[PDB]
Amino acid sequence: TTPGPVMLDVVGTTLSRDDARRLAHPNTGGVILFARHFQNRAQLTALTDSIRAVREDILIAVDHEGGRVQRFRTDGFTVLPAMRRLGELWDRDVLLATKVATAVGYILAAELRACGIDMSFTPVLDLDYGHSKVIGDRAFHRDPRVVTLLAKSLNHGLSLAGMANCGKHFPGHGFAEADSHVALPTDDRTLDAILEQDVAPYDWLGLSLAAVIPAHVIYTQVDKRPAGFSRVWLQDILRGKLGFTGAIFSDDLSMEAAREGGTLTQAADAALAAGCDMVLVCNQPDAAEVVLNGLKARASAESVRRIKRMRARGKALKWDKLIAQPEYLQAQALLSSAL
Ligand SMILES: *[C@H]1[C@H](O)[C@H](CO)[C@@H](O)[C@H](O)[C@H]1NC(=O)C(F)(F)F
Repeated sequence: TTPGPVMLDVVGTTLSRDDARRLAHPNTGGVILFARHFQNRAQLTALTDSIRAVREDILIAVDHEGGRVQRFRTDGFTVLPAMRRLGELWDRDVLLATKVATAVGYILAAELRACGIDMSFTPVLDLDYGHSKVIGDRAFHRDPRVVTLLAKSLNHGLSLAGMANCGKHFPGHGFAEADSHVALPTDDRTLDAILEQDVAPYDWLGLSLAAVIPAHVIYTQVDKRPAGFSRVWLQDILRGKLGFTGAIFSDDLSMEAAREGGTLTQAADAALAAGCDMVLVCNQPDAAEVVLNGLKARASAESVRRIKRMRARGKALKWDKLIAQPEYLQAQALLSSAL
């Protein structure tokens, strides 16, 4: 069986019969985990094992950015700094910042893989204009060059553990004022202005960028549709001008900014038609199940290639081996001293 276009979540800390039904649906391709799915490492590993036992080709992801966005913070998961902290270190010591960024990525990826997780939805590539509270300290730096090189260093650390990455929120959530969870933000700058700064990290990263999540933001001078529903942003700019061939995941369609003029299913259809390879439906699995069964048919072969390439690569150390690894311990000691 092959991955479908829908990433959803499960109801609890252990899999239910309803979960298993959804996980077996052809249009399911991923599971995203949140804090409520975590009690301890043993429980989490059993949960991810049981998910893959139902759907071997499934992709399991989580929001592990660090700082204010890190679902698992206890039972041995290292509480990671906010990415803004690495930009502040950069302003004191550029090279040391790149070294610490890689150490963060390696800790981040290695701990998640020890619990059977494929990937984290990181790094944030939004620029730290100071305008966006929802991003806030989740952004690395104000300078797109600095964001690029810090994010690349982080992604290198993730790769060291075989983990991919996913930049967000394309083409940039840093300039708009509002929070797309609860409102519909807007960005009234020109296309060229947006491309010169906010999009430059996506272009400069090249092959070091594995995937993208678009923002639920309306860039009124470029397209009236939010970026995640915009063929202009996802195909004309990201796939065309930038030549990007990695996976595109929609930001959560349950968010207020994603409610356009109809149902969740129609929003999913629109995101996929616009250029998303996967759509996320979070915090309402029964509503996700309606999307699974109502999704309009579409060409998916090119999408499936990209989705499978987001699976973690190679073997992963289990916790009992990782806790003793010199490289893991070196990275832990660097984080404690440099910050
Ligand atoms: C939308 C979704 O919540 C996904 C998956 O949970 C996040 O990775 C993503 O960061 C998020 N969007 C935002 O936080 C923001 F900034 F766009 F509002």
